[PDB]
Amino acid sequence: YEHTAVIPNQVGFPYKAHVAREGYSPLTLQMQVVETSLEPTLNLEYITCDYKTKVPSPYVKCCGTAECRTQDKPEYKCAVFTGVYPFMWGGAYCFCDSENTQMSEAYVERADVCKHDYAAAYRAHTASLRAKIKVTYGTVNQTVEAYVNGDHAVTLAGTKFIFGPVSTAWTPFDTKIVVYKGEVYNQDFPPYGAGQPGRFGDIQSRTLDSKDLYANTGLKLARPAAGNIHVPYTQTPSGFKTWQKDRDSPLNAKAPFGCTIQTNPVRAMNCAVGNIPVSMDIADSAFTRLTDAPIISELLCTVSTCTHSSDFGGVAVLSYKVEKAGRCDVHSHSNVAVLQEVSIEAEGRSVIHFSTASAAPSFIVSVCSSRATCTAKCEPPKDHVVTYPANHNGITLPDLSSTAMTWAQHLAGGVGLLIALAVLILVIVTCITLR
Amino acid sequence: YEHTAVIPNQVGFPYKAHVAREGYSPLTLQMQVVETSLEPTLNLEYITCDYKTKVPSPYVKCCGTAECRTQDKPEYKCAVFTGVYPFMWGGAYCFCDSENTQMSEAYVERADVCKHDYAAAYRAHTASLRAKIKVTYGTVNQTVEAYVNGDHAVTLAGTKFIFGPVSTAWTPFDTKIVVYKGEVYNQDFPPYGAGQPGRFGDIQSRTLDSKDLYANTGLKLARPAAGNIHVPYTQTPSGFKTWQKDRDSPLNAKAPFGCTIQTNPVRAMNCAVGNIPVSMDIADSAFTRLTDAPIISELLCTVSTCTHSSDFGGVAVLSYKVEKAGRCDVHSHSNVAVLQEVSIEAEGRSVIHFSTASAAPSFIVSVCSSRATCTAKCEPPKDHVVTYPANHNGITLPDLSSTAMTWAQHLAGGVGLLIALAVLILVIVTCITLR
Repeated sequence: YEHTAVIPNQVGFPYKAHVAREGYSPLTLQMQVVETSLEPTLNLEYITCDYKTKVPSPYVKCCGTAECRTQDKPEYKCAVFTGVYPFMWGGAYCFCDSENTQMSEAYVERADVCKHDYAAAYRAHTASLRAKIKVTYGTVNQTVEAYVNGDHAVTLAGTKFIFGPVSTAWTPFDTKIVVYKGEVYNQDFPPYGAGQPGRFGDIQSRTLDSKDLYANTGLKLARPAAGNIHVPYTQTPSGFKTWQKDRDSPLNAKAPFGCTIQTNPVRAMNCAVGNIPVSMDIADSAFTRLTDAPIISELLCTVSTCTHSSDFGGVAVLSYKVEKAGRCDVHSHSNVAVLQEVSIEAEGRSVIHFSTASAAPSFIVSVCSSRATCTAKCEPPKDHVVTYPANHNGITLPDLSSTAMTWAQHLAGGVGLLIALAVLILVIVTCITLR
Repeated sequence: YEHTAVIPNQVGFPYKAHVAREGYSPLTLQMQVVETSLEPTLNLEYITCDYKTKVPSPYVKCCGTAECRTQDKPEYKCAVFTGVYPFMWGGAYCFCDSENTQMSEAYVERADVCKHDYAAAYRAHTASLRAKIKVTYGTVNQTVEAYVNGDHAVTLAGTKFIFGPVSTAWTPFDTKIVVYKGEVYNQDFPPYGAGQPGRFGDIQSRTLDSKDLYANTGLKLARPAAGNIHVPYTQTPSGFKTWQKDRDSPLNAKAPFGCTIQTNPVRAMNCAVGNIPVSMDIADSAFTRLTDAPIISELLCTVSTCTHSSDFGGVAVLSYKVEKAGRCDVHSHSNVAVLQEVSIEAEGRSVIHFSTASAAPSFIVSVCSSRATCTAKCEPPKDHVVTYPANHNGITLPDLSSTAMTWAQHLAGGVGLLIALAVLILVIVTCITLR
């Protein structure tokens, strides 16, 4: 026999549904989710890391001028300076005093710590999500992991579960994210090869091995001092290690629905929005036919205590005449109060717990195939802050017959009444004035 | 100097456009596409292949009953049969005649030819397309491959081409396709684990190595014969090799626009719909200034011959007084007739070819910066079937002054006229009747 239902996506919450086949005793299932991942799809676009310069050992030859040659490496700049007269440690270096010339070169490369430390960019797309559900009934506790796009079945002892696709598939990401060591950000990074100096994305590369760079930090070469040997050097300072101290607040603090992150693969867990549908193919060796089905009649329910509040703070007893021992099943057929236990015991009186966030509930309950009702009046608790949430639907609406709005029909009927003598005493002379 | 244009997406077709800068001579470019791919994005969901059964060697022990054990493998079924008395080759097997018992088991696994022969499912999404364009002008023949999403530049000798994104990005695919060996189909396959026996998708698996199956073919075990040794066996026949003889017509025969397929990666080629935009960054060393620009005046164009038809079947001559030799450029500034050659020669008379699918064209043509007109009357060809297509826009509209509708103004003016004596001869007495 096959069935369909919907369950709310919120961790640690009971929900329950039926089958009522024909002939046989009823059967009540409960469904409860324990985990909910989420996963987008990525494709890399570039990386960045810190860099380092090199100034390899400038060249002097005296009374003979120069010429330097070009060569392939990113951001190579050579220069040529006339009229230099150094003065090294031992004495004066060489004496062809007026006509001396000197060259200089330097370049930029990646540092030695890039293959442990980098900050990469990415791009997002449509995403899929998977859940873990604990389902119990009959004589069996089981749990099951499942994809949520509507194609993946799974086998319990004879039964098939396939899940509805989604309510809606929005995500707490937009199209461009950037990931650096255990938290994800939300930037808008420059495209490629257009990083102006100083800010983020100053050194690019695709997949992190080698051979290709991009570097525009504005190298210029300056004139050396009067009577020394060094190489001067001028540069706007680096762009990576000026980002990781004056940064932002991360995305682990402005996530919308409690949606927590941890990422060697990027995820978003326990994210609590919406409904997930479920459908059911149920086997046949998990019912009871009629032989051990007890017959129960003249059911009468009362109440003794209630609060609102946030847990199982409503108690009720039951009265019934038995004929045979066994085990029946219980349910309340309305959305205003959910019960606690999944199977009452046999002969005598027995109690049931329930919770309801309303002033005056009324519903109909049925331990086995006979039905009954019982209603109550309620009062608020004296507290303000709890540590554990939400064990009711959250519907606080008035009933059709309460102390509160039994006042309502008297006033509306009362105001409905006094026009009624007014309407006809108009008319009773309205005929006679056509004499 | 920068420029923008649009070109029609149809293989083997000429199109041409200008720049007219200032001061310099004009310049005419032509653009022509030779190939057009298309490519969607995929993600695998399951596969299927043929299967095979195994019946490993049933067990007898006599005057001692049985018990078989369960074990983990897909679709394992064991049985137990009482009162069997076999009779093997040599004589009677064993003699504990009344109390004998016998067991049987069998299972299902994948065959030996799955890693050369399978049929997988997939899913489609948004797609991107790339083209190959031959562009020529000046003194240069070149071709260039290019992405069509508006981000990818490309370098000729100094110039930059970037292409407009798309007209629209529909595809000849819907969201679920299934691929088997060189042609793609269009099915609607069951989700996962819900394949009822006999039809497609009877054995599933994700990525094709091992360890996980799904199999529901309805194995049952039957009673062995009276006095033999075999294992009976009953099964609805396989689902894969009942699909590949009674199949469908494939998608290589109902593709919409001539869109042909071949697929180790899935593609769709030469697919002829729509327009693709183009923009232009043009260098400066590919013009002529004025020094070798000849001066041409008193241009006069006539005509001698035309057909409609499907190729270059209109010829015209040109007359002009020269002052210096060289090479000028030609163009017709309307959408009713496209020319053939890209640069006329210098001094004398010269001819130009053109094509036009209309009864009586009129347009304005300009070998260099002076302009002229020439019109003609035409007649249909005597043929019905050609082997090569479409060398005109395809606009067959009437002109503003033809033999055909010079008849039109006389009738409309004639009917416009005879009301005009009627209107005033009304009025001329309409005053005098207010005497």
